[PDB]
Amino acid sequence: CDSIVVAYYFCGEPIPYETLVRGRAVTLGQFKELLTKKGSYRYYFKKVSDEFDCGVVFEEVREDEAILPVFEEKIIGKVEKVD
Ligand SMILES: [Hg+2]
Ligand SMILES: [Hg+2]
Repeated sequence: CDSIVVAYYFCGEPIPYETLVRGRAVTLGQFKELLTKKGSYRYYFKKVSDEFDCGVVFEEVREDEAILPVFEEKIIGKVEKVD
């Protein structure tokens, strides 16, 4: 009964998908469970980072056990297909 807002941009599509997810943290594996289609993707998430000239970078996450970065109180991902 406690939550973070997860939203991702999927394989190009410019309107993103948003949805509520339960529990103070989210991991890449939890995130991967939201995806509707199967296959091989790379996963990037918006994240603030002081060593880049305009603040943000999209961090790649590979391991399901990882905690996903948070940005402006949301989780924001780009999901990209390995062509
Ligand atoms: Hg609770
Ligand atoms: Hg796709």
